Amino acid sequence: MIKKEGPGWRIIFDSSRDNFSTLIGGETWAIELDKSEWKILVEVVMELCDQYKLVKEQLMGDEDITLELERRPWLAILNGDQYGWNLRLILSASGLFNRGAEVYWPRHVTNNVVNAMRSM
Amino acid sequence: GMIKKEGPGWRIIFDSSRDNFSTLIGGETWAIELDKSEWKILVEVVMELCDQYKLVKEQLMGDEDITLELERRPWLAILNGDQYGWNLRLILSAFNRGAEVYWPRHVTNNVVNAMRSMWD
Ligand SMILES: [Cl-]
Repeated sequence: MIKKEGPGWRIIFDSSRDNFSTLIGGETWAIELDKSEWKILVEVVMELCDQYKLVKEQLMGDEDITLELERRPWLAILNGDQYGWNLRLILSASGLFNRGAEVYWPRHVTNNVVNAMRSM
Repeated sequence: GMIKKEGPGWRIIFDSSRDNFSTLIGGETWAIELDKSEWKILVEVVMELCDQYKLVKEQLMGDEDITLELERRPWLAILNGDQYGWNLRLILSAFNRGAEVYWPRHVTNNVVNAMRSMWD
């Protein structure tokens, strides 16, 4: 199909699926997403990561930062320091099939995930 | 209202105000919401695997392991263990959103105990 992956993460797109055509995964979880959800997720994550990369330049030592960005149906929560960041994602439920979910990628793995998203 | 049970590495939550996705199951890095039909089957599948493992477990010597897989749509569950414990991989098929989740050794026993006692 169309697959990008590495230690602790994966992104898979399957065009034969008329609805849940994208899969995102971490080390112990994976969830399917519809085209709308996927589009908004990439937008949110790219913005939050861009915000983090710019602001991390003023962090002294092991000073931490927490950033959140919400764009329905997603709430993205970033926690990091000048050396890395983790990301918790809360997907609010919608309609009959779009169950809610909460997922998380740890420090360092996040950079690999956003690079994959960015290329897609 | 809400009934929640939680411990290191897991949680289960029932929210009586939700019309559809009224149950949440969680691991350390993930959570997914479930509808009542999915919850009922999940518990029956896990209880069936857990009981079978408990029997097999008394013939397991040293490092001897067992793998038990059970599919009862929409769930496919895979139990891997030895005489000291077991982990559990769950695949939830999509046409509700698909997902895959995992609980490690020792955590599984607590999850099972919570499943068995949700209403006491
Ligand atoms: Cl609902």
